[PDB]
Amino acid sequence: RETLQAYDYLCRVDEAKKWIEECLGTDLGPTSTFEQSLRNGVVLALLVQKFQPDKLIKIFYSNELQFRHSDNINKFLDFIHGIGLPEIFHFELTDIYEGKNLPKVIYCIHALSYFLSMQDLAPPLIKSDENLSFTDEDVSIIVRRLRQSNVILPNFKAL
Ligand SMILES: [Br-]
Ligand SMILES: [Br-]
Ligand SMILES: [Br-]
Ligand SMILES: [Br-]
Ligand SMILES: [Br-]
Ligand SMILES: [Br-]
Ligand SMILES: [Br-]
Ligand SMILES: [Br-]
Ligand SMILES: [Br-]
Ligand SMILES: [Br-]
Ligand SMILES: [Br-]
Repeated sequence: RETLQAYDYLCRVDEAKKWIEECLGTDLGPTSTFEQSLRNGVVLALLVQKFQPDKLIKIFYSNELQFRHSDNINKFLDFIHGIGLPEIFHFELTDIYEGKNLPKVIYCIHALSYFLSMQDLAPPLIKSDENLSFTDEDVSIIVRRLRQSNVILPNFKAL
């Protein structure tokens, strides 16, 4: 049951990654380290820029994850709120910056994809191939993370 839960969530992360890769037309590295790469808010802010082409979005760049990275995050939060994405799909700064609930970010990304794709404002998220696989090590890492984690995975299935 643990392995499967680990594998499924990795598929959810993979699907959100691919969707963003499609929107931005770029490669975003391994799925196993994708959640952590969003903590600086750059990718998410770049998403705002795409959907707000007439606005000049300010993005803080730095290898070191610091408080000013919050501004990058807030751009994305102001955006999903501005376009009317239901609040139940939103996440808080602490969930991503301090990384207390990264799965909620992935969840937010899926909901946004549907909100936009249903309106033909962006491409639709693509369900993971049935034979998509990850290394046993990557799966175990997620198993370990969920054991020490006291957060409940979001309801992707009800989307
Ligand atoms: Br499995
Ligand atoms: Br799932
Ligand atoms: Br773009
Ligand atoms: Br455009
Ligand atoms: Br801005
Ligand atoms: Br609402
Ligand atoms: Br919606
Ligand atoms: Br598009
Ligand atoms: Br851990
Ligand atoms: Br977690
Ligand atoms: Br699902």
